[PDB]
Amino acid sequence: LQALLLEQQTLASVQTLDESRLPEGDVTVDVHWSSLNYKDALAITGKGKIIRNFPMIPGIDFAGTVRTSEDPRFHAGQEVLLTGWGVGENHWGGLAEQARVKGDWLVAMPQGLDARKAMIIGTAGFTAMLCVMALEDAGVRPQDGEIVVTGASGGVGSTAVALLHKLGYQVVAVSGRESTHEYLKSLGASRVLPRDEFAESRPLEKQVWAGAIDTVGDKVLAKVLAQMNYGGCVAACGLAGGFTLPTTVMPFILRNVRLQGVDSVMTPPERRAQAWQRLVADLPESFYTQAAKEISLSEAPNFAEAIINNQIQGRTLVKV
Amino acid sequence: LQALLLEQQTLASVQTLDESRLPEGDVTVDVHWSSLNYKDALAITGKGKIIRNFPMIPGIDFAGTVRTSEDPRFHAGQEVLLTGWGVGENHWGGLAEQARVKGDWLVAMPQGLDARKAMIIGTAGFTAMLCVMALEDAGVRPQDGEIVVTGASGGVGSTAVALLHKLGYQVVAVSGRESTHEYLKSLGASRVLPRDEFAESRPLEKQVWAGAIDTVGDKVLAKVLAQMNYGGCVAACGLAGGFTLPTTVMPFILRNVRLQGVDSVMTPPERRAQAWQRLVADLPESFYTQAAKEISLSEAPNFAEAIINNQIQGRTLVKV
Repeated sequence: LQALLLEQQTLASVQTLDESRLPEGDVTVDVHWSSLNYKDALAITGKGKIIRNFPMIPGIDFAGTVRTSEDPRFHAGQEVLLTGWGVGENHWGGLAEQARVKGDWLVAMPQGLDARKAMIIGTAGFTAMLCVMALEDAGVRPQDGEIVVTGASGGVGSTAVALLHKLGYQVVAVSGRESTHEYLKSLGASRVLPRDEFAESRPLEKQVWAGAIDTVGDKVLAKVLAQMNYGGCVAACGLAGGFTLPTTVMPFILRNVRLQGVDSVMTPPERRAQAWQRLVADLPESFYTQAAKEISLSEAPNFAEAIINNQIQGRTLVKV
Repeated sequence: LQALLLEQQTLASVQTLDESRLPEGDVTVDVHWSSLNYKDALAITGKGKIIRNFPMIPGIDFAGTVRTSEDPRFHAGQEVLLTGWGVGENHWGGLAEQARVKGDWLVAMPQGLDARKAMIIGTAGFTAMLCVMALEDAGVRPQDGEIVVTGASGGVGSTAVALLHKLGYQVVAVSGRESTHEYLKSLGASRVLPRDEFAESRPLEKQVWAGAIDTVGDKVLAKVLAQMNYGGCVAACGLAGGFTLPTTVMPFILRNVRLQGVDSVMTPPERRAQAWQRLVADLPESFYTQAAKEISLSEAPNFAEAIINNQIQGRTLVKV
């Protein structure tokens, strides 16, 4: 099998690997499509620290066809996808012709999706949906008020804007780059605020948001919390602005606000399948037709460098 | 009507007040029982800053009999209770023979409770129940693991221990005073930890709690969050240790943890009635027989001074 292998000598190169070297697992998948998520781009370039164990095949997402299975519920030829579970990080992942994983980690290809579309959605889309579902579990409906999405030009934020807009919510996108203002309104944002206004905050500010999907954390998350309506919910899933959360208890104890953390890496199979079904029903068709860059494994190093310095618009997909 | 009136000249004295001076409201209640909550004790002594508007009648909780009503659903002679809504803080409250309030603020005396028992429970008990209900809304059940209660010797924490224990949970009480260790085990705590161990924390610590009810905030709340099991929920309702919350996004984004804020002051009527019904079904009988100090209005100043320096064990009730 061909695979982009990361070694610490980080040298990223395409290599031929014996089937016996694949990690332990009861399902082997013939990968047809993977991706270069931001996590994968850091991994490949040697920046960040998402990878402790080498050698490593990156790709936190993949989709393709089941080759072999000892897991009763998966059969040869069945299309499946996978995101998360440490795959591409501490377990050989998607940037390879084959991946061996636990069956509990896979998702049966939902009706209405295929391998390519599933990788277009990705971890980013999966996470966005889980955030939207969190808002719904908290009772946040379209009639309750405006929903703010932070880091709205990134994968997660962008998809959250379209999901929310499709579902009837009035969305306010928060973006740091003035160059995305127009694109975000195309997706469904009624207004766009700069990230610079979401910095220092008092413990409580004027109540403006019914709900929020935050991808940035740090001070932006702190500001949004102090701006939450009574009984509002923030779904938090990222740390692009910093991993700390310098907030107070006041939104919580005086405004009954819920901070619901949303992990995508280890989400249980039931919740996970539920989210993929929801993505099929709620993602508009215009979301799938977006231009994606398809690359071979051998181009992943150069394209990884481009994604890091920010030279790419939209999805980089890997056709394997 | 007789009333303990606070004036800023804070002079706390019992005075005779004309009915015409009562604040706007469509229900007048003949108060039979009120309380000295900690908020009321600060107010009376002139310490803290819970009161901006003078003159003021304190007492955030009261229960008694409806005198007059323009609200269709309340009739003369009907027993009712009230907690919160700013009553006793910015609206004349319970330490008086009469209180005039909005009907939306009152609770019809639930079956199985009376005025005295309702004031024994109090804001503290009402808050505890809302915390327990938050844990349940988050899917936290007895089989999921240990529940930690912080500030467990205070009103809220103490009641939460008994509610949780009655409902089948394994409870760990966290108390700062070594002098409450024995009392807390009587209530239902399987073990008792010192508050000193709940200080500095890494972003993520070993997973030990299925759920948590926090009354302290600040660093204790931060520690508890980093100790939450995957998918766990903390119900946060206090600030005894500080109003800030120096935590990170890591429990949230990597462990799917919910921080559910619990406000008692403005909780909607439906939720509120629901909580009082739950308190009747889940509070053990041994909870009501606890020794309470009954005082007249004229003793409230001296007893307020005792509650502030901590000289009183259990409830101070005001018989009006």
